[PDB]
Amino acid sequence: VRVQLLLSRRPESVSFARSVCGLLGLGTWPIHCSLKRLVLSSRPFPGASARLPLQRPPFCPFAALETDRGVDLGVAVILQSSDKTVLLTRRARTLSVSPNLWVPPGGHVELEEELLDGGLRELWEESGLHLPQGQFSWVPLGLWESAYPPRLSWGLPKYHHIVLYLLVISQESQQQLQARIQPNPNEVSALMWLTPDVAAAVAALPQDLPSVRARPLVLHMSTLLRMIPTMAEDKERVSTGTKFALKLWLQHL
Ligand code: EMC
Ligand code: EMC
Repeated sequence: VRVQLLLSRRPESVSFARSVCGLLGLGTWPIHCSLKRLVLSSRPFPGASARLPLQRPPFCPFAALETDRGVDLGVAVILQSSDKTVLLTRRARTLSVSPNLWVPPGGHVELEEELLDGGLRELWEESGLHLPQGQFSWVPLGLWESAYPPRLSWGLPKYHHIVLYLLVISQESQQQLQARIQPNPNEVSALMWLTPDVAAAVAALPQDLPSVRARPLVLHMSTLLRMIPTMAEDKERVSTGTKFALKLWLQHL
């Protein structure tokens, strides 16, 4: 699944090297979009279902520079409990493409699947939370242009995504939710729940509560506030897009 821009009134694919953010404008708002092709435009259009914030990290490789590939599309899910807490997942210790990142569960949008289905699935592929009909609302939060490797300091970029974060707001408690959680060891090595105050801190109490059966873990604010390096390194920290997402979640509240 790819990404197109309505700069005129007739859409076009984006060339990979180009900053989507730049073509539409560190951030731009509101951005009108439809996922059905993700379509983006600074201007409204007949198809569009949401007006969203689009941001890039200050270290974006494409904004710096201003081709057998294109601009992929990812989805990631911010799952809020009845208790106003959100789930994060540390990516599996078992390596390859961004290991030990705390990120919300997410990944490639499939091909022909709707957005909520990509989220709700990716949630399930990682946490094994299946959400029962009528026991959750959802709202799209925003759009985040990213790369692997993250920035010029780590290499020229291979991957180029637009990530759409969803907020899935459950009517169930964290107790009730954590109960029926059954993660996949191969995809995630740790799960945690964030309060607003901890999220507020991460986005902008010295320790928060398993690693993976289920060994308990004390994650230290130090870790959760760790910033991104210049020189590559796979150290346990919270990704820059997740920070954008969590900021957005707080705006929502
Ligand atoms: C020039 C605003 Hg991404
Ligand atoms: C499907 C919300 Hg751009």
